[PDB]
Amino acid sequence: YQNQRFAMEPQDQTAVVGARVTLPCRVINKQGTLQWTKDDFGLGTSRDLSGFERYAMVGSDEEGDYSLDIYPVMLDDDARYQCQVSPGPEGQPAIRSTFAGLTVLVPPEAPKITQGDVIYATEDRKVEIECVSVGGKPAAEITWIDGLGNVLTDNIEYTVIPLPDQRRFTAKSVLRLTPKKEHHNTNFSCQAQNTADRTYRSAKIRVEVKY
Amino acid sequence: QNQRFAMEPQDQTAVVGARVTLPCRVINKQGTLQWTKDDFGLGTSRDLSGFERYAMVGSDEEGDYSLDIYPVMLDDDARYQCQVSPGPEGQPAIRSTFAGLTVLVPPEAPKITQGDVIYATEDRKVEIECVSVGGKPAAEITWIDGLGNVLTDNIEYTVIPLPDQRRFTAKSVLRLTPKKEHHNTNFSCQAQNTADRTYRSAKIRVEVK
Ligand code: NA
Ligand code: NA
Repeated sequence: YQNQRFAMEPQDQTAVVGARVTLPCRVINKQGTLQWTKDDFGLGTSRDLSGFERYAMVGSDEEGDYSLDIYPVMLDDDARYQCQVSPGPEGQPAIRSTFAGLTVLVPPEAPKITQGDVIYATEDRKVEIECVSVGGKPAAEITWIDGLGNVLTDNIEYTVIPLPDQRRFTAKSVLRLTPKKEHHNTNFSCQAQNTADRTYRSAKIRVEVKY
Repeated sequence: QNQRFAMEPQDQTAVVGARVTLPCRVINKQGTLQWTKDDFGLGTSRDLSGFERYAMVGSDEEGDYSLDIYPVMLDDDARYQCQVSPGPEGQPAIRSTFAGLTVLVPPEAPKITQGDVIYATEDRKVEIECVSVGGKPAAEITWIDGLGNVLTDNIEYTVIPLPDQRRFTAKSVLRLTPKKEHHNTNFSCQAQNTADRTYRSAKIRVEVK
């Protein structure tokens, strides 16, 4: 009845690198010691959380509020969190909150076309144009457009390559082009965007054609 | 220079009421040390308030923060890890290997369900049941005749989990065909689990008609 219990428990959240994120935890009739774990690692029991320079427990003691405040968010924060309270002095039972997953989003590097600024093609001599978006979490989507902003979906092969950290991804989109004679000095552009991006980013290449 | 372990805790087995100590020693300790029990943080002060039977023993000088438990209870059966947080200069955290503590529980005294005596009739098939309640693990049960011979035939040994899904009740049934010779003879069961210091016995006398 009077045993310590949660008024609020953390829920899954998603946040971009550099952002602030606060995982809620509030206790009614708090009796034991409160602590957050991160992937089952105890973060510590004092509000300043020494050892973790970007973490602190904020809120007032009177309200039982020990929310885990993270700023700035970094990729290393992508993990499972839990709010815990140890048993009370009279044996009031320990309590453990719902686990809360923090998903951290990472904007990719600027998209780049491997072939550079200009490609010198020959009519009917098939050629590859590769757009690359390095290190996004999640992988960036890539759209191709022609000289007039018409989206292409033909002759395009999109692939994803995980980075060694197994969290970030490099996205690649290959446009296989059969250079028509009219294609001379036309442009092709790729547009890359992941869910961390505020809008898409673009790269462009000019195509020259002989014959 | 990284903080690292000099000693990590290993799996141990202990009987309820015993003292058990899980080693953890740190070299170049920079961060704060803490134990977890089934991923619950036990606290970062040596007296571990909130856990009346736990404390971290050893000297700071030796980097020793072994988890001391006394008296051991069934609730201690769990997986433990020794953790040290990042240091002031960014020395990375360390986590020990996990150590499982297996707690053993002696069963209650064995009992024969038919009790003190069986008044039987010749060739009228009868069953004698020995029961050992509440052992972790389940007690093994051996049947012996009046001469002290282990009976290995006509025996059904079963194990039933208890409500807490940790302790077990062991039962062993001996199928007997009453014979004139079996008059006023004795049957004993001997029950023992790994927690027991020795076996415990119950005895039944059988009369034939
Ligand atoms: Na901190
Ligand atoms: Na304690």
